[PDB]
Amino acid sequence: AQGLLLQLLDPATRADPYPIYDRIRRGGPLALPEANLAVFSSFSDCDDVLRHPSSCSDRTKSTIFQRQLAPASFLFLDPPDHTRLRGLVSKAFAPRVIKRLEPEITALVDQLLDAVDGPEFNLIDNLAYPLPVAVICRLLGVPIEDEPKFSRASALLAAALDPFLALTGETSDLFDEQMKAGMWLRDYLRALIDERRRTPGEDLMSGLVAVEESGDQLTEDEIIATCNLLLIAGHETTVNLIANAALAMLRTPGQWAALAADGSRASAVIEETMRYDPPVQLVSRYAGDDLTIGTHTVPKGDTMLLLLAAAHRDPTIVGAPDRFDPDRAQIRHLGFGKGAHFCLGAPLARLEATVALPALAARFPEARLSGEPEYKRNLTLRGMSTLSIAV
Ligand code: HEM
Ligand SMILES: CCCCCCCCCCCC
Ligand SMILES: [K+]
Ligand code: NA
Repeated sequence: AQGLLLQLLDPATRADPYPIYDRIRRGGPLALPEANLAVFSSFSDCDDVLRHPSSCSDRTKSTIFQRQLAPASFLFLDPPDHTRLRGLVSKAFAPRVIKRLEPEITALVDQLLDAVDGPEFNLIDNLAYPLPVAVICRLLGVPIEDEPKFSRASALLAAALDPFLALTGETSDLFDEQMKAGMWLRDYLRALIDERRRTPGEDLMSGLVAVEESGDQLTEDEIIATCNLLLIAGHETTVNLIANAALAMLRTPGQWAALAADGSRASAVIEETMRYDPPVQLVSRYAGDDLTIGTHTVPKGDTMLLLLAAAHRDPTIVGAPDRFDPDRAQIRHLGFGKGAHFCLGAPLARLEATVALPALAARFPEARLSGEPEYKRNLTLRGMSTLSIAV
């Protein structure tokens, strides 16, 4: 029960957490009020929490956080601040604006594929990781030559999304390092923001400074928090959509060959990967008031963990849920969330993967998995450090 949750955090289960997720879902919703916790795993319950007007994303409303104690980016804020801050960047991430990036993405993918040397290569280092990094750095106005340092700080803050406090009552062993990385990143971005008051940029950071300096809609601290969020999302997400999709195709009869032969399968491959092997495995909410999900009540202040990975494999929603099937009639997932905090990066992530995947398959139609992949320790933003492909 609580043993199953700790098995999820155990690194030994990272390569295949799905038996555990499925077992938890079969058992039903987990009400653990003595741990100030509730764990939802059905599609219905996760959907309901994401939409519930009393579900909060601000940690200040959390009993666990208030006890641990004894601005955050808008991912972790509620209205009105969430509404205002998301509103300020949503146009920048709209499909119409993101579509303009297709030539840059295509040139990057081609360059990266050109540089691949056989007979074996790590998809992570050679493609899945560097593509999204180049794009987000350009978008935000962060110099690509500073990437070595972003990468390490970014990796640490991605890891910080693991629900150690909720599941174990203690902070991560990485806590001190993560605070240091957070401070470094804020200071770093502050300096980039300050130079944009002197030299005109053509990037999102500059656009945000223009608004901040014109009125009361935005503070410098908020620009820092927003850009930090965007930079990290750009480093720590799409990489896993690409790599998880590659892995699922390599493991599933005919799938790599089918995409190599027909790039139009890319969209279905991507959405079925979001369902079957989600880059973001779980999200957290806090009950802003006593609330009901299905027949279960969650006390005000308790953490609600939503195991999206389990929800995507709910047999009441999808047939053969544990099969990777890009040809299935209905692909339904919550891999980009739902409602107020729905992923702002979804058009960009989709575009990045839509260009990358069919190009990869077409370039190496005879590709096979070489050995078994190695996983990072991360639970929430779960991904491979090594995915070896023999060409
Ligand atoms: C496949 C890649 C991605 C996945 C799977 C993913 C997943 C998610 C999920 C599940 C959420 C909702 C979290 C919640 O409800 O608490 C979210 C929110 C968010 N995502 Fe993504 N994301 C991806 C790529 C990106 C990219 C590339 C960016 C931009 C660089 C981005 C920017 C954001 C932002 C700003 C939010 C917060 C939205 C809000 O709070 O209003 N994402 N994402
Ligand atoms: C500051 C960390 C932001 C990285 C999150 C990227 C978007 C994915 C949402 C994950 C929510 C648990
Ligand atoms: K201001
Ligand atoms: Na908006």
